[PDB]
Amino acid sequence: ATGRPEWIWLALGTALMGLGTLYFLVKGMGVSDPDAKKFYAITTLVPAIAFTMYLSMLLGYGLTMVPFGGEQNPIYWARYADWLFTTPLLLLDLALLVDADQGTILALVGADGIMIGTGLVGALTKVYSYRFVWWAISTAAMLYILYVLFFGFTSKAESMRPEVASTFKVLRNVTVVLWSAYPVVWLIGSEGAGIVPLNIETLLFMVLDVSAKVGFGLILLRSRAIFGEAE
Ligand SMILES: CCCCCCCC/C=C/CCCCCCCC(=O)OC[C@H](O)CO
Ligand SMILES: CCCCCCCC/C=C\CCCCCCCC(=O)OC[C@H](O)CO
Ligand SMILES: CCCCCCCC/C=C\CCCCCCCC(=O)OC[C@H](O)CO
Ligand SMILES: CCCCCCCC/C=C\CCCCCCCC(=O)OC[C@H](O)CO
Ligand SMILES: *C/C=C(C)/C=C/C=C(C)/C=C/C1=C(C)CCCC1(C)C
Repeated sequence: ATGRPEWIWLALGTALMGLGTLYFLVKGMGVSDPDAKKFYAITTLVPAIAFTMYLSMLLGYGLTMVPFGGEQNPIYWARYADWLFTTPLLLLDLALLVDADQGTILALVGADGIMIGTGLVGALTKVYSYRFVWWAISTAAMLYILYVLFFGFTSKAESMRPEVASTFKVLRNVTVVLWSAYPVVWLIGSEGAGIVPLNIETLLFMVLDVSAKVGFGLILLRSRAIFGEAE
């Protein structure tokens, strides 16, 4: 399984996701506040899922070959199985922080499923030019999510506890910057135009994934915003 040069970044990603999961798991022991328990559960599950899918890519299970451009291209399909479940969970963390209404949560999770689903279809599409049609639709769904996080959540966070408002603003900014890089890496990497080779593309996704999941979680789980206001 070491014949693929990208294996070193899959192994590092597996290890870092695993260590993140164990740290959040141990840190969440003894927490009794029901509000904080919700945030620990959502946030510990995110790196646990990513751990299993990085492991499946490392061992070669989460990889398939897709013919396009007259070549058999290696496509790591396990990323989308990871993102299908972990990106909604991350948006739930943000939505619960600001006490978002139920209709807005459904809009966000539904647009997020369309984003990952069409990205998977584009990844597996065999007609080269059609791959970028799905990329554009997926990116439109992303822009909807980013809009809601700015012109819907930021307006309500400012009317809540100051620790909640400040923590949301930081996590919102982290999320908007990190998530926007994903469509760019896909477009210039092996799934799209093929300008960057697969080993470098895999390194880039690994840095983004660990930052968006473990880095995100470290900021959230250290704030007092996840506990209820109590004496
Ligand atoms: C938190 C502290 C850790 C900070 C870590 C942040 C670093 C992120 C790195 C990124 C991209 C690296 C890209 C390396 C590109 C090498 C490609 C290359 O030069 O190949 C030459 C080619 O053969 C002829 O052009
Ligand atoms: C080397 C280590 C590899 C990485 C570890 C293997 C991960 C796969 C195993 C297990 C699922 C464990 C539980 C995952 C669910 C955690 C949810 C949680 O902790 O919630 C706390 C909440 O407060 C309670 O009500
Ligand atoms: C709050 C919601 C919590 C949700 C928790 C769910 C976490 C599931 C994790 C992992 C395994 C993913 C396995 C995906 C199975 C794919 C198998 C498959 O279809 O392979 C086809 C063929 O055999 C080969 O190409
Ligand atoms: C819209 C309301 C919310 C506002 C939130 C602000 C965040 C905006 C950021 C990004 C979108 C992603 C852009 C990806 C498009 C890159 C395509 C490109 O320019 O590639 C050119 C060429 O192919 C290569 O040299
Ligand atoms: C845990 C990993 C995270 C937060 C992954 C985020 C992934 C995305 C925001 C993916 C976006 C994509 C597009 C908008 C278009 C091209 C295909 C995708 C799926 C990479």
